[PDB]
Amino acid sequence: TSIGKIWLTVLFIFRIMILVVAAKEVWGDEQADFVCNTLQPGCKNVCYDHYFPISHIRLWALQLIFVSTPALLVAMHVATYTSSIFFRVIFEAAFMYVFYVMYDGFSMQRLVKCNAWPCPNTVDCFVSRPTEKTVFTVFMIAVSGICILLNVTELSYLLI
Amino acid sequence: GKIWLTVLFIFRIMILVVAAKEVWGDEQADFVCNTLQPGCKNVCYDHYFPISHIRLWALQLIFVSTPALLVAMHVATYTSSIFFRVIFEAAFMYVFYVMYDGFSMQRLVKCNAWPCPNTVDCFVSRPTEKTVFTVFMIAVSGICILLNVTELSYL
Amino acid sequence: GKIWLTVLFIFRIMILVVAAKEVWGDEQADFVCNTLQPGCKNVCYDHYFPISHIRLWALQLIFVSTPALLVAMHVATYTSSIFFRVIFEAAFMYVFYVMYDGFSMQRLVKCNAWPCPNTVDCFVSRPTEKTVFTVFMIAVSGICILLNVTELSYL
Amino acid sequence: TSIGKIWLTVLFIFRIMILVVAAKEVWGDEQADFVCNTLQPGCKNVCYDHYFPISHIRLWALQLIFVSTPALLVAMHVATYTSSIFFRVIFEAAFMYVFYVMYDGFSMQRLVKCNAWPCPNTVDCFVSRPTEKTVFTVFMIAVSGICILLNVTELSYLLI
Amino acid sequence: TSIGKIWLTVLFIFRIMILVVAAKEVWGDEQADFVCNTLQPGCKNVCYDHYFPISHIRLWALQLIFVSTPALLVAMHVATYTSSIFFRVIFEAAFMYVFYVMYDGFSMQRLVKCNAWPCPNTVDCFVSRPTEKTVFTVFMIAVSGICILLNVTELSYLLI
Amino acid sequence: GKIWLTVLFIFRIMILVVAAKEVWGDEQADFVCNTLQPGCKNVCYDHYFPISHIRLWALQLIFVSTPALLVAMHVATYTSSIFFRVIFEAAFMYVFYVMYDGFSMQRLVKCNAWPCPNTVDCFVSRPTEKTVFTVFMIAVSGICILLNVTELSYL
Amino acid sequence: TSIGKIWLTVLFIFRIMILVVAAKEVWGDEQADFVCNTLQPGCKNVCYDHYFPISHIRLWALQLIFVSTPALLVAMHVATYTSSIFFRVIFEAAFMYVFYVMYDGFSMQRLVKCNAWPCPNTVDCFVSRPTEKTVFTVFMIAVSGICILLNVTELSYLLI
Amino acid sequence: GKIWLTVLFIFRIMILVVAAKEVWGDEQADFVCNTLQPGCKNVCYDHYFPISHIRLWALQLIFVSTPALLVAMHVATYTSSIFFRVIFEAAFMYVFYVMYDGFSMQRLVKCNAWPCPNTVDCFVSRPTEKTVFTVFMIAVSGICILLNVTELSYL
Amino acid sequence: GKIWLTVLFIFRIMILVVAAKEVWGDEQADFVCNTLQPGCKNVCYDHYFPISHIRLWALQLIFVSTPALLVAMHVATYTSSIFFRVIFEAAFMYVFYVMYDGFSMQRLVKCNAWPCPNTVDCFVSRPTEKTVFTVFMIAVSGICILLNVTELSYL
Amino acid sequence: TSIGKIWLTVLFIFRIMILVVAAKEVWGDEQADFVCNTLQPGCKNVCYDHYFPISHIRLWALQLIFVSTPALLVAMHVATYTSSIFFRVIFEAAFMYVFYVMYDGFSMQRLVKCNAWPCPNTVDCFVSRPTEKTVFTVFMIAVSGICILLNVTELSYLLI
Amino acid sequence: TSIGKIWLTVLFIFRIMILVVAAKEVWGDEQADFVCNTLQPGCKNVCYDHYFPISHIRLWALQLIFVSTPALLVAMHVATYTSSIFFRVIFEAAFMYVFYVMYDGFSMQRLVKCNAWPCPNTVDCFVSRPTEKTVFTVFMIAVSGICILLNVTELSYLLI
Amino acid sequence: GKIWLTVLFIFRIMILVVAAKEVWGDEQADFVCNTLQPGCKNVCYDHYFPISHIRLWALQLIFVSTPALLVAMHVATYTSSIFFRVIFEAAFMYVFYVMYDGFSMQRLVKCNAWPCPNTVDCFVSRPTEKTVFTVFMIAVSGICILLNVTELSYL
Repeated sequence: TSIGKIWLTVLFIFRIMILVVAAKEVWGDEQADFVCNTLQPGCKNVCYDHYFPISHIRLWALQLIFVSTPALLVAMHVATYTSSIFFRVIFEAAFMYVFYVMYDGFSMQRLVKCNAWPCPNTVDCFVSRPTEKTVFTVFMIAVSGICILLNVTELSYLLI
Repeated sequence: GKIWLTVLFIFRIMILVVAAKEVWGDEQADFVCNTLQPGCKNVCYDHYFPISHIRLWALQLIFVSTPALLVAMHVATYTSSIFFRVIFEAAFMYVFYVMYDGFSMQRLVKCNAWPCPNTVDCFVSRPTEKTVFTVFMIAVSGICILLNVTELSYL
Repeated sequence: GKIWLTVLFIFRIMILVVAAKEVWGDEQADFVCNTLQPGCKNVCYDHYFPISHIRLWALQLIFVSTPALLVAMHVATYTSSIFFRVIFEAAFMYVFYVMYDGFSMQRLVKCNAWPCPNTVDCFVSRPTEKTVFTVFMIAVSGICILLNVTELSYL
Repeated sequence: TSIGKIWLTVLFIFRIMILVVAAKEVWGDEQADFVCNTLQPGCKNVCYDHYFPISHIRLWALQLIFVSTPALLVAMHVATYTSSIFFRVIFEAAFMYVFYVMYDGFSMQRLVKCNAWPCPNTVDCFVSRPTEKTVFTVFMIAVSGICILLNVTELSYLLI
Repeated sequence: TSIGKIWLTVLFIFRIMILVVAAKEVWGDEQADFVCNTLQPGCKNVCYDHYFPISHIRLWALQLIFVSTPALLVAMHVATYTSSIFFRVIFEAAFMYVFYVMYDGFSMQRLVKCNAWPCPNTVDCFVSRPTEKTVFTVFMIAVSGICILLNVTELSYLLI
Repeated sequence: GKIWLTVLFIFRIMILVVAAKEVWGDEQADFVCNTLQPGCKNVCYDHYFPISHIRLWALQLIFVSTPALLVAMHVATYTSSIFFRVIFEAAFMYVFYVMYDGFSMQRLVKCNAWPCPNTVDCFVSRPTEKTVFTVFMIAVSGICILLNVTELSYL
Repeated sequence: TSIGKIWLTVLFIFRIMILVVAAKEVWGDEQADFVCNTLQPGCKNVCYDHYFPISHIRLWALQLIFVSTPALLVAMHVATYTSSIFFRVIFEAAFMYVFYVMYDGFSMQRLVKCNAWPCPNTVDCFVSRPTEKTVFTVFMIAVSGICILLNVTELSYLLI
Repeated sequence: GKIWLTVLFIFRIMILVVAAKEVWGDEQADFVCNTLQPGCKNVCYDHYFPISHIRLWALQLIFVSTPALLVAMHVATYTSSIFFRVIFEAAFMYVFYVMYDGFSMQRLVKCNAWPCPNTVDCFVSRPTEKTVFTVFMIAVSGICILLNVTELSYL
Repeated sequence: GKIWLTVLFIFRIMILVVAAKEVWGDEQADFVCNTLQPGCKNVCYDHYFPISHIRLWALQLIFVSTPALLVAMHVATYTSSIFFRVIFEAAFMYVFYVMYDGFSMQRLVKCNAWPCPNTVDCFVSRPTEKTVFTVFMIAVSGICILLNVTELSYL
Repeated sequence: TSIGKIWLTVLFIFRIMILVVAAKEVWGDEQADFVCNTLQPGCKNVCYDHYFPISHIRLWALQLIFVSTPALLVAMHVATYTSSIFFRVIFEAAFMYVFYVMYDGFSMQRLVKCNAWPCPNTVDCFVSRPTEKTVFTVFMIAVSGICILLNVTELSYLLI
Repeated sequence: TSIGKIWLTVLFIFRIMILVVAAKEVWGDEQADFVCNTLQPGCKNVCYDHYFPISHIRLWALQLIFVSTPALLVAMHVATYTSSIFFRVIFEAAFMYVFYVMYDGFSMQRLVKCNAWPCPNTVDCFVSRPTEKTVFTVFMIAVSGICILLNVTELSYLLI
Repeated sequence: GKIWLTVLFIFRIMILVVAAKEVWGDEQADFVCNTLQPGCKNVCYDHYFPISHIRLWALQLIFVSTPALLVAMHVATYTSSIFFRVIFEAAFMYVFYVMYDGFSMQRLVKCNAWPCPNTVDCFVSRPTEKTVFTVFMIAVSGICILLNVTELSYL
């Protein structure tokens, strides 16, 4: 109802700044910060790929990428608007579906045990600092849920 | 009033920058756990430093720069935006004092986390600075509260 | 038509940035050769990763942003600039598929290079992502081809 | 006498650029460049905190921060001027007092011997490259002394 | 013939972007990525200085530096033009002469054997990733050859 | 005259940038002292490299870009600003030649500092480049002197 | 039948010399020669104690000790003879019972996987050279079986 | 009686030899203290293993083979030599049980000695054997006591 | 005949002693497997050196000094003791040649055992000697066979 | 009084066996078992030479050597007897004097702090297992004191 | 001339004791004491086998072995004498021939440079303490030369 | 006279045994060269310790127990055997003093051998003892000379 387009940009910018702080001074290169109790070359890297196929940061990076493309299409069409919202919804929903099916959040595995091939046996791989992630997520998740609801609202109003 | 808020805002930003980049840095790497047991250190971190000071304060400025944007958007709630700007800035203090029990920085913590074979001496690096920079980043918050309380109450 | 080209162009740029900076990174350092023989790893790199994906795609965008500049210069050849913009973007795909035999990222390669005393297990790091980001950076190319084929043929 | 406000900005910018070169390609992360002849976890970090409580760079960072706040207050008052100078003096004096009482400059301890608790005994901790600091300081000190005198001058003239 | 001044700037920008990607995500700090089969302090550094006196990146950096100075002189003379080209040619030719006499390209030694003084004997020093250099070069060379020919062309036309 | 000064000024800036960032770098870390005695290397640095070339030249450009700012300030002394601009640029040469005894870069120095148990071989890294870049950064200074001498004398 | 007392001493001496070669130039300090794929202090020692409570060598040492005591008692009684045999049998039988119930021979675990407390997880501990043990055993076992049968024979004859 | 004493004497000697040479060995080296603090291990030894079992038993056989030599010397006190031979052999048991609190061998001890930064896990090696060999070397002592008590009392 | 048997017997003993103590030694420790994978080396031992030469020959002299003791016992079968003394000494040769495929000592073996990540170069130490000492310890056996064949056949 | 010559040989043999067990399975190569909290080549060796100039074992070795020479002289004179005792006393007294002035026993420094030249500073050197030495000593000392008194007794009786 | 059989046994025993001291407290396990400036598994072992095929100690061990067999044969023949000398000569001559052709003595390579296959290149392998070998040899050589001459003398006298 | 020779002979033997086995030991391993250059230490040994004291004295007793055997052989030259027994025992002193410049043991030597990059501090271990044991093993020699001089001269 016209207020929506405000809170969308507010939460958009907010989620962006959070995504920056996350990627920069938290996640970080996590891996390196991924301590595998072992001595078997590739055990750590493979356990990481196994339990962190697509890191949270780059999922969210892609989330904002794809879910800022239709809103850019409209800007070109001017100088389909409802369609760009529909997209802006299902994408932001998709990146959430893949998230929950992958990491089974919102928690953040404190400790993982990997039995990958290089690894001689089941070894204790430690995640690094994961309260300060389980969280950021939360925010990056909640913000997405709201950003859904507002877009669904506008979409529904425009079908009236 | 409105002047000193923006002054201390920019001031706290600059302080926060210097803190994050030079003082704190990647505190972890700069964290020395007397042991040899993979993950004792990292866990003893997430225990004694769940959310680092820098990433609390980043969030502080974020959430406490959000209401001030809503007013600039309505101009195609001000008093409400202040109310928010207060309770957030208060909350980010509450979580701070309940968590770290400041304003002092623990020079040394002893961790008996599960990975750790036993109680081990984990050293923090450069706690004196870190304290100073909290002291500033806290005092500034207290003041920013007060000025918003007088502005809000006056109106 | 012209719109979706620029959209997917900027899109592929952003994808390429995230890839180069966060995903790939300095892949090498993040490359773990089960051995202890100086240069076994590096050689086994230049064998199985002659030109990294990032520095192919950097060149892709370069060469496939060159014809589009000639037209802006003539304005003190357009159809020819498209023709180029196609065959380059096709070439950078040909070299890709002939080289790495994608679209999948080899999880593990076994190198018997000269420095290596024998066949040794060299592990690649994080191939799943890397695959995903290729899949996007390839699909985008296929589309960018098609749209230029319809635009070129139409004219 | 109107020439003062020029040389203030000149020396201000000069000290800034010097502060950059200092922090970036000299001091650096000093610590790391702080070689403690030992093998006792935390001996180096504690000796460092003991003998470098607030590093020179961040003292000076704070110096320019606080001593560019009143000069910003006036810019807001326009769109008290003498008061902003008084502040601009006593602060720049304060950051000098704390400096001399802390590091007893202008020299720069080439070598320090630390008997902190973690350290088993008195150990030789080495500072890293300290001619190329003892100096920069000098400059960052002298510039401050001048920047005092010019502000005291203006302040005194304005009391006439 | 007026088209020249276009393709010069095109190839100039192109070579620049290539020089960036080269220096940043390829060459890199090569050295570090220079594996000397040894254990003798300074053997690697000296073999490097011996076989890579002036790295390719900084040769090319200097190439663009010197070969963008006359074209800047003219911009000052306006607010000698043929002379600035003559320079722009012989310099770009010089940086090629030094290149071929130094590295005997366009190839890129995959492996070098160094018998420098620190080194106890002839040791196998490995260059790091050199298909992905032998190349970039190629480009940075070919572009230079073309950028010569176009400038020689303009120069010759202006002598008519 | 005034033209070639600014040309060579910007030129020397670019040279200085490349030197500081790529050639010199953190020279220290790139400094290999044949020993095992904590602080032998660092001291042998501050002995044979008191003020690195990069941080002399940074200061050179600073002090020799200061007088040229005073004139832009007076415009709400020019000849005096030149005189300064000469004697500084001369001084930064004097300290250079008296200190390092250039223009050559010492390939290898032998340090018998106190931490060092004895005379030890400390290797410098990549002295040939470093020499070249001094040669340019020195020649440029000599020229910048001459042009200011002719401009100053002419007036 | 009088020939027995010969072959007893023959096989006794034979088993002794074999026990020497075993303990000296085979078993050895086995442990040290017990490679636990790990890095967790005490994992190897505990896995060893778990899977080699009483090493083979010292079982056999004790075997010959106890099973040369009655045959010494008789030598004192002279300067009960059947009783000393009965003992000499049941002991040599006992040291075999404990052997088979402990190591489930005659094989010799080439590789053992230990999940002891110090060990972070199930880790691959390697036994060292175990064809050249599985064997010696065999001999030290077979010899015992024969040394039983001969003593049982004499014992039975003397009950007639 | 006199027979079984010499039998069990020679027996306990052989047992003691095997213990000292193969089982115990240089126990220390075979002692694994979860730490990295020079002397934590050694001190935690002298605390939990003041006098090793082998060097108690060596002394046991020494002192309990001394009276039996005096009688062979008088023959150029026998009952007195037995009395001694009893009280010594009893004493070497008393010190054993009061010290180690056997007959079991402590599989694992946790030491908080001064050198140690904290309580650390020190592992003993091969305690099961060591127990067995004590069990024999103790039982033998108990018997050697009894037989001397019956011989002494009988007389 | 009987003389030269005892001569060559004592001779082969001395040779065997020097071999076991100085030449072979603890061959293992003196065994250098180009790898870093716990147990690759040990397994590659038990594969390529199931029963070391020293502990075959120890057994050779044992079993081939057993029949010669039975005759000294019967004297409170001689021809039978020779027959045994032959077939044993023949057997210990058969197992040798079928196992190691001598008389040469493999300078270098390449092991792809399970622990090993791949085929790795395991070096043997000092194979030339070891060969020589086999050559003697084998030739001696061949002769000791022949003399017993002539003595046995003659009778 | 004739009983003396018995208890001398008894205590002589006793002290010998104790000296064996000491040197073999206790002292050992002590050094190696001498843990100097440092990383400075020669600090440990020099601190050892400083605080253990002549190890206890070799003092006692020499003690028995010299104090079994006169008792051997008499055996040659037969195939001066009082003189050989006088020697046998003053020597055994000498080796005790040097002992007490050197190690200030009977205790055994658990921990020593060495500031020798190689050592950068006062460092904590740890002695290895010293209850099980402080002791043996005791015995090797007491036995000497008795062996004195018995020889002094005989000597005095023979002066009557 | 009857004096020969004395000096033979004298020099025999002398050479034996020298051979003991050599093998025990000099040569030693030399290898270990064989420092190859490298880091390439097997380079040291192969260079050793290359330049020390049969170590000096075991050549000499074999020398005394073979050259004490005929002198034992005669002892059996009694309870051919000239033949046993002839052997005793040619053998002791043989072990000298193999020695000089192998090690080209009497010197003792202080330093050897090995280019074996495992070794990446020509590497500096250091022999350990070789004055104190070049020597012992000398003695073990000279003694052999004399022990030849005396046996040749006796042999010649017995051919008269 | 003849008595005290054999006394001091056996005495010097026992001293030599204790020296070789416990004091000196494998001196090398117990030799600490402040460096990291393969073979600097070993060479600096053979320079400052060509023939170790133990292996000089072993030879001393050998050569100075050889003449005393010739006399026992002639008994199926005595004065000549003494003369030899003197000049040898004198020679083994001459080589000692000319070589090591005793009687003191060099606590510390500084080696600039070829392998060594420079002059490096090589520490000797336990020189005080070693001195003492030389002092005895030398004094004994001086006496053994004197007694043979009086015996030889008297005759």
